Amino acid sequence: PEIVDTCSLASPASVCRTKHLHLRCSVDFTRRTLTGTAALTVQSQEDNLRSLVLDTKDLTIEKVVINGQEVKYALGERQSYKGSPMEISLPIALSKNQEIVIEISFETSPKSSALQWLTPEQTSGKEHPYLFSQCQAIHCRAILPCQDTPSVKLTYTAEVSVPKELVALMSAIRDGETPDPEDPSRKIYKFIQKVPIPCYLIALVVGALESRQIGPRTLVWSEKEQVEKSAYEFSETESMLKIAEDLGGPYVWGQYDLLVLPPSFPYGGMENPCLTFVTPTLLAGDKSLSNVIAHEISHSWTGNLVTNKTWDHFWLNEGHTVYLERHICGRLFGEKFRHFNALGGWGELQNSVKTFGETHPFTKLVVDLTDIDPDVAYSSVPYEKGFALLFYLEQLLGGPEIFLGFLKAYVEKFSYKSITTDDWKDFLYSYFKDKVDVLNQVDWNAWLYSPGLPPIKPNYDMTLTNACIALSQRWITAKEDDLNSFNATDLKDLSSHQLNEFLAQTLQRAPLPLGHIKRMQEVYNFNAINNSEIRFRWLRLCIQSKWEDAIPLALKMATEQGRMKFTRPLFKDLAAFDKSHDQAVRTYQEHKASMHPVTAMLVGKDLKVD
Ligand SMILES: N[C@@H](Cc1ccccc1)P(=O)(O)C[C@@H](Cc1ccccc1)C(=O)N[C@@H](Cc1ccccc1)C(=O)O
Ligand SMILES: [Yb+3]
Ligand SMILES: [Zn+2]
Repeated sequence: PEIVDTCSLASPASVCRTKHLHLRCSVDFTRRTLTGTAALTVQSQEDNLRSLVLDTKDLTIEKVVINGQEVKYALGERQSYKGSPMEISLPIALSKNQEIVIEISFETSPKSSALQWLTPEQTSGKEHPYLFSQCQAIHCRAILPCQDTPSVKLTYTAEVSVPKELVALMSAIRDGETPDPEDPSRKIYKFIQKVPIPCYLIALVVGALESRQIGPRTLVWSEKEQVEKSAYEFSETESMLKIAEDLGGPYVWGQYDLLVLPPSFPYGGMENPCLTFVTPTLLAGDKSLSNVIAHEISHSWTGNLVTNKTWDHFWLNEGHTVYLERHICGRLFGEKFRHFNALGGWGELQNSVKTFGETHPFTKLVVDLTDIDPDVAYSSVPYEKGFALLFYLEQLLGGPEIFLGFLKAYVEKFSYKSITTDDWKDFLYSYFKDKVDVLNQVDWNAWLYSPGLPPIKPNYDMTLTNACIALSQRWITAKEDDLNSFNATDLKDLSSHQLNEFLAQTLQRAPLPLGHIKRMQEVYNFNAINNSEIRFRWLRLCIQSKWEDAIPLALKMATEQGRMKFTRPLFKDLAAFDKSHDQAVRTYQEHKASMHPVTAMLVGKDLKVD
């Protein structure tokens, strides 16, 4: 089938394939640049190959060397968020399967969309600066020239020169450290990734990092001030990894370390191989937000081993990971708990479809991302519509034990490969060939290609959800004369997850009367809850219900951390409230330069500014 990666301007995998990258670079904090060489080992997939094209974005190319000599290259015109193509003229034509090494000298821009450079004042320690990357989806080309498409998988080695007071880490096994032979104020850290990965999984952090061991194959890394809290927060990681291995097969990556980033990290987690990145907004104090780690761990099979061939097929990465994530939680906390989370995920799917509109092309499972920035299209849809389809199939095909056997087999079949929705579907029909009649009842075209809510809602146990719905409806249907009957005892039999779901339910019906929201603070004292998910929902409820007192609390949360799940809707809610609109816009303008590049772009679009 003719599948191209419409988000890449590089030569496709049918023309040539990168096999290995050897990255030698130096991190320059005074200039905010990464400098050095990327040597790509490339295999021709064609006869008489004489040129190839690489993805770049805001990179300065000094030179390209093949067989010890400089070769001609040309940078094409920028194609907005896709960057500029780099055509390289090979010095000798290559036969099919012939491999050569191309060494490219380059330097990044300070405005690389892959990178956030943090001043010492943006860190916990306040002495040293800090750098972290975020390559997914198509930002690797903003760090190094590459075939920036998940259809191509490579191994890599790297040597990273950094100020000696600082530590470098990568999505790779640590392979030693030395003083820098060309500067005794610098150290070189070395890295090896022996399992082939798509380039979106290359990751780098440089900062004042310490580690603590928390399991036989896990260290947690953060600035010194966060280490003790992180070790406790994530102490269940080894248990979860064991359950994940039971579901998916051997963990093949060696180490499973965790890095807790500074507050501007845009995501809850990122599944960088060997080194999952996490937001410090997870540090609730009671391990209640551990589903993020379950999700990242699950990507070590679905995403990192079996990878989407192009971003149009992103739901294969996320839907299966959610499905695995919810099984880990179900093993740990019971099947009624898995149904609670699944039911919550349907509510999130309703929110996202309501927000985009029920005919919008982004609510489709398989999307067409030609001339669409993946960062713009990013939503809960591939997560929850993908999970729903899997949960529906589970129920159709005979239950969780049966469907988990399909999942283990799917992972074995496609490990180390990149696949499309049609590969998945073909294998699903192969695996369940004795149930094809059942499969043929599925409305494939609706599920995979039609926008809006799915054509069929799965069955959900409601047991843990009922108390949330009941309390939410009491508040929604309350009149002024009913407010007196609410009391802090209403909350006594609710877990933190149930409190979150109470606020989610109520938020879906927002605004509530201002008197209701004030009563809620009076009796539940939600302003005191530090848990970031609960606090985020409470603040949105307060702002959407037009409570002015909440304006400074909402602005503070929106700006003191940068997790987009929180910062984007808080800014949007503050902009839609007339009392805070000017302050929202002004606060964005003031903070923008020190925000993450991607977060700044999206919040900017959300507010209709710059
Ligand atoms: N590959 C990572 C996703 C990614 C990063 C960069 C470019 C493309 C794709 P990823 O590992 O699933 C991150 C996920 C991790 C996650 C998802 C669901 C449950 C738990 C964890 C997460 O961070 N999503 C947000 C909230 C959110 C969920 C779903 C849709 C939109 C927003 C958050 O939690 O801030
Ligand atoms: Yb009444
Ligand atoms: Zn994910």
